[PDB]
Amino acid sequence: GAMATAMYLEHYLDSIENLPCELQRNFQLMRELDQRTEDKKAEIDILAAEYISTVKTLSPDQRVERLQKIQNAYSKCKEYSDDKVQLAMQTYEMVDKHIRRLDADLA
Amino acid sequence: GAMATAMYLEHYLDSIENLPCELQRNFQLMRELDQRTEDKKAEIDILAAEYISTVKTLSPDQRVERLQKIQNAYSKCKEYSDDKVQLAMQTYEMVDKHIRRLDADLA
Repeated sequence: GAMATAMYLEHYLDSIENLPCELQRNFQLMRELDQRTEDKKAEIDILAAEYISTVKTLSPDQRVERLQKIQNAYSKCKEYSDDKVQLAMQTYEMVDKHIRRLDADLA
Repeated sequence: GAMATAMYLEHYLDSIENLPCELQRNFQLMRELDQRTEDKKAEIDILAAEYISTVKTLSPDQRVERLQKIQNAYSKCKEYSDDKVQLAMQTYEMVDKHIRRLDADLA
């Protein structure tokens, strides 16, 4: 999990350049994936606000068109959030499988 | 008003994973139709750009062939845009009825 991952990163301070590539990639991917999510959450807040401020003057066709953008964003945001959970699992399993070799078996 | 709009829009967005199939169909038809439109808009942008960059070297007959090809895309793009408006108005009625059931059960 997260404690083990922290202890793992904190142990590789001695050779951060020699930290596994598979992990360097998964940590960089989660950072990116979180930025995409927060950007979608923000887009959703803006789109929602904009809908609320103008809904009286929007015709049925143009309300639906605005609702597509928010739906599409709201689903892509859920898609990222779900992808983050599955990636965070794999990474914690990758770390626990690493520790079992490094520290439990002792190489 | 605005509070109610925010309320109905949340309830709506918290029900995207499970909408009536009539809506799932119509939103996917719009996703398709929108993709055709954006593809035409892009084709039009390219054809227009191409015309502008080469018009000096094009003969009158060639200039017309290029412009005629732009009219065909520009009209097909309008044809899609018009179909989207009709499909969206039909979907607003679906969205409205769904929200009414949704909120009636939640109440």
